[PDB]
Amino acid sequence: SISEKMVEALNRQINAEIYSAYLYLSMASYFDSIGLKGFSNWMRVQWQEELCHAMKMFDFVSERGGRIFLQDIKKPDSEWESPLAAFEHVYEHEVNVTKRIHELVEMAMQEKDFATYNFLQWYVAEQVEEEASALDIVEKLRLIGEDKRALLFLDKELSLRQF
Amino acid sequence: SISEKMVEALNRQINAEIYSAYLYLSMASYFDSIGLKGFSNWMRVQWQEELCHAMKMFDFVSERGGRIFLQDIKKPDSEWESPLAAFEHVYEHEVNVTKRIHELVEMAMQEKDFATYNFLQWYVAEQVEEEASALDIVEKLRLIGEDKRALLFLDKELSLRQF
Amino acid sequence: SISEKMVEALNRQINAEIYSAYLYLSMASYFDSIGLKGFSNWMRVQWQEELCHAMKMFDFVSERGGRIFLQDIKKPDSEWESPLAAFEHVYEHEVNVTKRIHELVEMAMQEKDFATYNFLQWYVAEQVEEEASALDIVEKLRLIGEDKRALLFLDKELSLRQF
Amino acid sequence: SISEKMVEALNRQINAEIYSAYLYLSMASYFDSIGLKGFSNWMRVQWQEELCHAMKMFDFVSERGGRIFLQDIKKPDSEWESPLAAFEHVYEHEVNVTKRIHELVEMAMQEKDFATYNFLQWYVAEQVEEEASALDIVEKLRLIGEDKRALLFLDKELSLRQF
Amino acid sequence: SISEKMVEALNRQINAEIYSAYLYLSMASYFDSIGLKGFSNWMRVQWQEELCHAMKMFDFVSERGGRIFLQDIKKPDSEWESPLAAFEHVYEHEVNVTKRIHELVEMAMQEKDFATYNFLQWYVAEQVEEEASALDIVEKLRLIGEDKRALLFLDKELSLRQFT
Amino acid sequence: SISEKMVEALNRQINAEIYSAYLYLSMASYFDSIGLKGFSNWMRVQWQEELCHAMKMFDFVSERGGRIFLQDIKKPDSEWESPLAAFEHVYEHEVNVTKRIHELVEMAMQEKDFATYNFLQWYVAEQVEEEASALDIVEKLRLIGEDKRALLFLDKELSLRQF
Ligand SMILES: [Mg+2]
Repeated sequence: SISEKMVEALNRQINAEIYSAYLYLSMASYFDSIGLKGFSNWMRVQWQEELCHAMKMFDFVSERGGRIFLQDIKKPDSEWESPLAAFEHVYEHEVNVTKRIHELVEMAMQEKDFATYNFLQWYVAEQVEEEASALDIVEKLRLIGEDKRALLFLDKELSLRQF
Repeated sequence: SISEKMVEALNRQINAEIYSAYLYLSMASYFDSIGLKGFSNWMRVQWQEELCHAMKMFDFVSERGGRIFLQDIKKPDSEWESPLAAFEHVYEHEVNVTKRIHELVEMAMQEKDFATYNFLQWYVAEQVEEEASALDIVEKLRLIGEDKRALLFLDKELSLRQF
Repeated sequence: SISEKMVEALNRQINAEIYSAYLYLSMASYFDSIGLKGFSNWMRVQWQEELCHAMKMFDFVSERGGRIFLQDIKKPDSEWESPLAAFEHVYEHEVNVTKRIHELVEMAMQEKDFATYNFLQWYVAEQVEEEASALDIVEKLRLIGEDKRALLFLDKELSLRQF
Repeated sequence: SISEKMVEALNRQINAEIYSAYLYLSMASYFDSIGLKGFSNWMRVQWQEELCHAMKMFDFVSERGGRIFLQDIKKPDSEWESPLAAFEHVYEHEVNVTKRIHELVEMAMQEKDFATYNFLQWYVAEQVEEEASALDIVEKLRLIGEDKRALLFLDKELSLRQF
Repeated sequence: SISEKMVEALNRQINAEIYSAYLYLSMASYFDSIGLKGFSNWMRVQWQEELCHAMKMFDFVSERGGRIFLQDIKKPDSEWESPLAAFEHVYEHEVNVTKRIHELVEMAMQEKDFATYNFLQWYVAEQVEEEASALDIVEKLRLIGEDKRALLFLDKELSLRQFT
Repeated sequence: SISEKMVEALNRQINAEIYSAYLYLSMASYFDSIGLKGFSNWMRVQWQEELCHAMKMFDFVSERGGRIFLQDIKKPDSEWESPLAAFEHVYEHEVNVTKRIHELVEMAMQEKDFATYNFLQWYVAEQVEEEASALDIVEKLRLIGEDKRALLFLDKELSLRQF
């Protein structure tokens, strides 16, 4: 019953959400390279959490009787200017994923692929948090600015991120 | 004491109530194909419920004495143009069943078969809900229309109905 | 993945399974007429049980993307020579169903439709138990023969079946 | 509000229920003598039930204003050929008492004493079970016939009746 | 389905049942003003109960596909001579109300509206208990006479009624 | 003690509280006649509550010895434009009755009838919640407006109210 088109559309978003994780992981290697262990953890946990959103979506596609192919994965950025510049790339990148989702939500309703539509809600519900929690840090990394005292303070705060 | 005409007239309503149930069963399959689980549930429970009407009357005919001969069952309509359409066909059908019963009611008067009269008062009452519950669900769909979000909101509501 | 060949073959099983139920309901009447209240009970439980064997399949097919259409149900044989002749029709009918199932399972391997193979193993098991639950009682009714009392004893046993 | 024609016709039905009670009580005596405890149990129970049916009407008459007088009660039969014949008298009398009620149902329709008509539907819906239980047993005693071992099985199954 | 003539005829009985409530509420106020709390309570319970009968019927109309329209309610009697005259009024009011329903029970049969006939059979029973309750009290207020210590006994006996 | 003027002014509030209840009931009929079962609930609950605001005061006047004369009640509005207009009429109406309480409260200060001034403080706190709960709704139906989906979402929410 699921459409040929939809399975294709979804297959790009599985293979995109895997790219998200591979990116954040690179950011962990960057935050590992400038001594920030909490930021490393936050990303290390982000890398895991994104992986599971693709796997939730992988499973769904297999449940509805669609076949999942996996295409190659691009080289993520290995370098940034500073912590603030990394989180500006995060915020921007999740906002692009936010719209990439809203498109599937539209495709699902145009086809009346209801089962899919309800399933995607979880990602419409999720992204609000990923956007807002990115921005919360982006605003703060500006407000803190060049002071290292407060940067290491926020470093420890993000070390306690789990799941 | 129970007349031969009654036993014939009833065996037809037992038979009719089973089709009334089978008809609801197919709508379930319909609503599954167009992805509406709660609309299907409603049907599932309705199929079950009408099947108990048939048994109620099955046992009455046996207790009263009459012998129950079962006729073959016709193939129900399997497709409808929209959910709205579907339920309009349901209302009409139960209004039709309301007629057949009100008839049997007068046939119990005009034979002076009081036992049967009183038995059938349940179905006189019962049908007041079947009409009303099905019309409420029609009205709603007309009021909703092609806003498919408002369709799902009601799909969930009908997902709750329980036996 | 489910091939159309299976979705057809299964819909036939469903429709045959529902006829199974409708047949015992007819026997429950028969056993109602001649006044064997446990024998009728036994049937009313098998009507119900066989009924749910059909909804198990219904949910599977629907859960797997196939489209379920409900065909016409044939009138059942409604009179038998005796309790023994009744129960010999049950045995031979269930021997026809047992065999009808093993033809599906073979198909399910040919289609390498493993999902359906495993789903059908429950129907294999449950036919061993209906074949032998029938033969326990066919044999007993012969052994009992025309002894009125034994019959009434066996009746009282059969009235304790609940599901 | 109640009429004197209606009050009068009721007191005979009360009377008539109490005789039904005495009659049955007299059967319990008979079934005692020929050495059947289970038919004595069945009778002693029906004795208590018929007796309660009258009181239900007694309280209704006293609730309606009317004054209840009690008349002398006839000697009930004391002897019967067989347990078979001793149930065929019960069928015939509970057939006559149903009839007796249906009259009282008609009386109320003419006088537009909807209060009484509406009260009597208990008895219309009750008397079904009274004719059926009676017939169900009547039919079984023909099937058994001269098998005393089966008579004592049926005897036992009628020993479990309560309240 | 449901006739126009019924939908108008039932909206009367709603109002009529709502008036039966307002009456019985104003009979409490009276008993209140002469110090009887048991008699007051009985009416306070009844006030709800007939209001309960009203909302039962309001629902049946709305269910059957009819529009309900609520008229203005008449000012009820405020005073009586005694307890006995109060409860002779209650017995006489319910008997008129009971006939008012037999009218609907017949009018239903006429329009072959078996769904209504059925629904109304509950009131036909119910009103049997209204008339018997009131007449049970009326006969008790006669036999008592002016025995104001019998009066206060019977007062307490009616303060054990409860609505549920 | 209680004054003649204070007892006159409370019969007015007892009789105005009832008209409020009768008004809310007639709004439950309006919301029923356009299919909104959650809104009808909300009005029925209100109908009941306001009636208990009356009886609370009905029992205070009787407790202080003063009499209760019950006048006739005006026919309330039957029809409205929309759900928004139906709740704009409610909000204006409860703000009339509030000001009306605020005049009585004064009447209690003026005359040094503190046992009443006290009693009424309960209405002074209540009307805040009567006005606020109405105003929170009035604002929502403007924001919603013609989106039938969100009309039905708000409808469902109201269906849960209970006292
Ligand atoms: Mg993401």
